[PDB]
Amino acid sequence: KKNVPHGAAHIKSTFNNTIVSITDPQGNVIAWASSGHVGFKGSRKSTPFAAQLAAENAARKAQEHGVKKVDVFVKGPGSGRETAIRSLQAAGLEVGTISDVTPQPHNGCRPPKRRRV
RNA sequence: GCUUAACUGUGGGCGUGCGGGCGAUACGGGCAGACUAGAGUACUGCAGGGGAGACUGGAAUUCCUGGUGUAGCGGUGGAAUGCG
Repeated sequence: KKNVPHGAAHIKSTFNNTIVSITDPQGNVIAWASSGHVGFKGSRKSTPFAAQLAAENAARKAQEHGVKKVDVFVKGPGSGRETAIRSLQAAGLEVGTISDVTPQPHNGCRPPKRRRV
């Protein structure tokens, strides 16, 4: 295989789930673990417990590829931001730095309209 | 006065008007005007997302291109449509 000394916790933290993609500094997701990856789907995909489970599974894969030092790259808001953060902290990946990597269309494109249920 | 009354006669006021002559010049108005407070013009600056026209930007989205890289992603109160 290979070893990644420093990783990046690219957390696609959708309210649906926190896809914790660990990425080498090159910019390649060496592995990822989401709520479904642990086994959480539907509402359980969006439960806070799924967040630390996904983060911990990703960090276990990180150790499996010898990853210890990771800076945290959290995407948009979801379920279990700080939860996945201290999961990664408690799973062999120290926090390093936290960065809210969220897209900012500064009054740009048009989305769908809305939901009323 | 009609027996009274109803009713009729008599004369007034009334018929508010119009027309003609005569008057007034406060006001309207007409004429001749005049004045700048009104209005309109200049000078000098002040606010600018007032508009129009021509040029440019990248966020961002999606798609497309090359990767790494997974069996999940998104879906909802949950689902199942949808895809991998």
